Parts: sequence; C-alpha cells; structure tokens
Amino acid sequence: KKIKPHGPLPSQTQLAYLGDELAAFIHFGPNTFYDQEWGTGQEDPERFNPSQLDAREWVRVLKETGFKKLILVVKHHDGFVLYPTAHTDYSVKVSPWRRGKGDLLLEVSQAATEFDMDMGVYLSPWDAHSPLYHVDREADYNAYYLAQLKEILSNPNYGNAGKFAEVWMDGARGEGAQKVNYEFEKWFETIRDLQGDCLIFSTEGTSIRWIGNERGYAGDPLWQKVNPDKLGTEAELNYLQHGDPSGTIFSIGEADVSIRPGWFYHEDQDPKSLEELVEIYFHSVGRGTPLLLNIPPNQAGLFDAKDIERLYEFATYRNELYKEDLALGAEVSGPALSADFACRHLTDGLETSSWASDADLPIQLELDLGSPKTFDVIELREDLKLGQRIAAFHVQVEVDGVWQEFGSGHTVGYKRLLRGAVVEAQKIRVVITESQALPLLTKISLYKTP
Ligand SMILES: [Ca+2]
Repeated sequence: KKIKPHGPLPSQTQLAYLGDELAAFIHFGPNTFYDQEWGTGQEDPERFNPSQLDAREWVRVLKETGFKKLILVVKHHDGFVLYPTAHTDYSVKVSPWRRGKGDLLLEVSQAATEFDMDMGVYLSPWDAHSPLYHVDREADYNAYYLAQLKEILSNPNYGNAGKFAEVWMDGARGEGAQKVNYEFEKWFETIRDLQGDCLIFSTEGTSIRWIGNERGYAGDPLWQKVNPDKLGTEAELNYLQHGDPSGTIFSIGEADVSIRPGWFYHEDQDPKSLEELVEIYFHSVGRGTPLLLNIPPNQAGLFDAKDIERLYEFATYRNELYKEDLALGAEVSGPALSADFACRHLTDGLETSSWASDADLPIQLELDLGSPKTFDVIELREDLKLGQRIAAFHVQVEVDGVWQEFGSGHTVGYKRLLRGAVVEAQKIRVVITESQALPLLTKISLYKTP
C-alpha cells in the first residue's frame, strides 16, 4: 500500500540546491573600474587592471560563511569576456591584468575545486560589444553565444573538478535592429550535452526560474512548480513568485539579491545590515527556496572588508539559530498511515524517515516537549521526493495551560521556517488544513532566534 507521488518530482540536482540553501553571485569586471552598473561595450580593456585579485580569498570566505555554490559573471552586458576566449578579442587577453595572460574563470575554478565549491556562470545574452548583436546577424550571434558555452562547459579545467552546477541567464534584449532572438533551446541542449543534470536558470521552462521579486522574497504560497507554457520573458511576476498549484514541471524559484544596492562594487555603498540579511533569509530559505547573494569585489580584486565581516556575522547568526533543536525527541501524537510513517519520525533526528497520514483534514499533530521550552521559530519539511503537497497549515502553543495561535502558513516545501512571538510552552500543535494529496513531513524542529 505504497504512497503514490503527487505532482512533478524534483531532480537529484534540484534537491541538492534546495538542501544547500545558499549560493553566491560574483559581479566583477570593467564596470567595477568605471564605477557603474551597466556598460556600453566601449570600455577600455586597459582599465581592467586589479592590483591584487585573489580568487582563493573569494572562495575561502564564501565557503567559511556557508555558501555552497559560486556563480561567476563571465561576460556582463558590456560584452567584455573574463577568460581568454578564442571567439572575440574583447577579453582579458588585451588587458594588463596578469601581463595579459589572466583567466578569471580558471582562477576561480582552481580555488572552487580546492574547496569543493560548486560553480556556475553567467554570460549576458544581451551584448553591447559584439558586432554580431543585430537582428540581421542573429544566427551569427547565437553561434557566438553557443561557442562560448561550449568553450566553458567542455573544458575540464573549468568548474568544480570540471563540473558546473548552474548556468544562469536572463532574457533581456535590445530594441529595433538590436531586438535579437535567442536560440534558448539549442543553448539548453548544449548545456545538457556538456554538463548533464546541471541546473539552468532562465526565462523559459528550465530547472530554475526567477522568484520575480527584487527583494528576494518568496510569495506565499510558493509552489516549486510551473506550467512551462506560462513562462518566457512575458511571464507574470506574480506567477514567478508563487509558482503554480497545478504546475507540471518541478521548478526552483531562486531568490537573487545583491548584498549592496548595486551589483558591482561602489565605494559609497555598504552591505545590507545583519537585520536585513536575516529578513531576506527567512523570506527565501525559510520559504523553501535558495538564496543567491551577490558579493562584488572592489577595484583591488578583493571583497570589501565590511562585506566579509557581514558574511561572518550572518553565518554566526545562522549557526546560533540552529544550534539547539528544542523539539528533538519530543513525543508526538496524531494519525499516521503505518509504523513506517509513524509520528515519532517527525522528531527522531533521522533523514531516512518520514511521517504521513491519509486521515481526513484537518490533521492535528501534537508535540510534548517534556518540559517548558522557550522558542520563536518552528521549522517544517515535506518529503519532496514524493512531491510538494501541503497548501495550508497553522501552529498552536499551550501557554500557561491555555491554547493560543502561534503562526500560520500555506506551503511548506523543502523547508519552512515560521516565526512567532517568543513563547514558553511544553505542548505545540501543527494542524494541516489543506493539502493537494495525503501530507508527509520529515521533520518538525523548534528554535530560539539569537
Ligand atoms: Ca525524520
């Protein structure tokens, strides 16, 4: 009497990203030396000349502060390519950096390989430099885009031991004779050919989509699934933000946020406060989706000291948050499908195990912590190997012998962190009120915020 799957099932790579939670973007290039956000394609390669670039420093700090993947911008809008591409002369080849022998993608890949940091790349579809970037040279431009994809993803010296985990692309394009058409499908085919199950963020129906929110905040609900016919560059932002309750492909709505107002380094900018980073975390990772956080190196080729300190503060916040699971080993009562799907699985500390029930909704789970504990966060997780299901739930707590509401939500997904006013309680209920199929949970935890 097995539990049948519901909805589209995530790939192993999609589940890996969801589990990894945190990725870093790196914006570094001509724009850094021109103090700007968006280049013209006429920037002087002579100006690309960082005094003391240390990619190993980038990677080491990222790894130490909890990031599991690093996506490197290899060619932004300006079209300046940060590795010595065979396919254009507008690259590091003609810059003074490393006596003109530099390869930023190689230097980051070497470092990332040493630290087992997953790798991704961005090459801007919209290219302000390339003479091929015109409606009348579209086939030519696409062949150029494709050739660089091939150049990067085929070279075993690029990547984390030759492997890329995410290719990232937007869909923006010029106007008039610059309104170039992208051969997205041929690009995705190339990616799969060269890097197999590598995730793709795009505007089309790939494994990752944009969350569609500039602040990095997930919608509520957040279904990690979509109908591919409702995406493209004209996709509705509300649709990206919530996903589709009847979506037919598993899709991660990635939250992309810069640690500063701009994506490139600007001296008169500062990293987001710990407070703001914490809010973003709860509204992204705490809603079941990864945070991709941009950190821009300065003109010296180094992360800003304020930004480095902030990442350590953020890592310390998270490590303190999760230090004590106040629900671990609590007694649970409620309906359960079988012994294999017992209530005790919710707090047993095992990744092997889950709870499930086909009882009529609402389903009530009650935890007895065994002594009064002080908390302000509850975490719930579904088993997405059987598909996303829960659509509404609420949480109640017994405070001084009287039941009161703690918080409520809609989707759970891979992981939901729900904050409430701090309480001291010994008993808690999780009540599932709506679900697309019979609910499972793999874990209920409780924490106190630092
Ligand atoms: Ca478990």
